[PDB]
Amino acid sequence: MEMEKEFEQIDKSGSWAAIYQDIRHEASDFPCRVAKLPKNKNRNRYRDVSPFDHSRIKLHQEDNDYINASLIKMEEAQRSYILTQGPLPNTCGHFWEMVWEQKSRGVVMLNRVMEKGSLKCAQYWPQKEEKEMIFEDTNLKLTLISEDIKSYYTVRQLELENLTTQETREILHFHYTNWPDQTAPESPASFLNFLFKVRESGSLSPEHGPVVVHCSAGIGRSGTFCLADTCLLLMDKRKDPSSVDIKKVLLEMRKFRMGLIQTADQLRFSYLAVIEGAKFIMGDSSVQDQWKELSHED
Ligand SMILES: [Mg+2]
Repeated sequence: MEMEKEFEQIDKSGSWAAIYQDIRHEASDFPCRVAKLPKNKNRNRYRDVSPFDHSRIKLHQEDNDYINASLIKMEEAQRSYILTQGPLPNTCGHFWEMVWEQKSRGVVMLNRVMEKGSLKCAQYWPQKEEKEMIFEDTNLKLTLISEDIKSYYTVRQLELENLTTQETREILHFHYTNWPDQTAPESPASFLNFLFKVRESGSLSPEHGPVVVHCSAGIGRSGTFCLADTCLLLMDKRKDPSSVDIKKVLLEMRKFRMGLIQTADQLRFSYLAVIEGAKFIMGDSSVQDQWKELSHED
């Protein structure tokens, strides 16, 4: 409600760049001494994007415990996410180890492997059923079980086997294929249709570990997805949208991972997605079918 009024005022004032910037000036600053250790240089995709020491995910095999990943633990919303960079050729083992050790059930991928003529993420999951991936270092096996390709996202069913214990888990892979970096999605509708497929799958249930979310750096598009979901869940818990302050939620998220939400436009989009998603949250069940038609999944 008041979230809507604020939105109209920022737009009628053009002050999104200012609003976004003072968010950056206010954002938490914590050390990342582990990420900056020389032995970990080749484990970071971007020199300037590192996990805080206090919230980083530790790998459990006791050689080197480092992976570029953060646990976003939203206390009030009672949802946790793991935000991580797109795996590098040499960290795909670590990535699936993290998935196993943290008991995650879903992976949300918000980037493509090639973006703007460069490799922004490694090909970390198998593309054909008959060629499984085995990660020798971490003792994990990854089979592609099935794949549902929609117009602007793809959902995949993967089998992850701990080759040590021979225990196997189903991992759901949710892959937004439509979303270039630094831009907002085309409409909130396709974005929300995707967020709500993730929600409906149970991958966000507290019975499982934290969902793993990544783009290339794991802050821009990944932060957009996480902020929208948490704001929606918050106003759902109170059934009082009036009381959700998106900026204060973003700044709480930024206590756990630097740089979440990378442009002013992504901030403005987050407002749009939450305002629109709240129509559903507050009892208009049929707006979800209405998002599905404007998404044009073919
Ligand atoms: Mg891009």
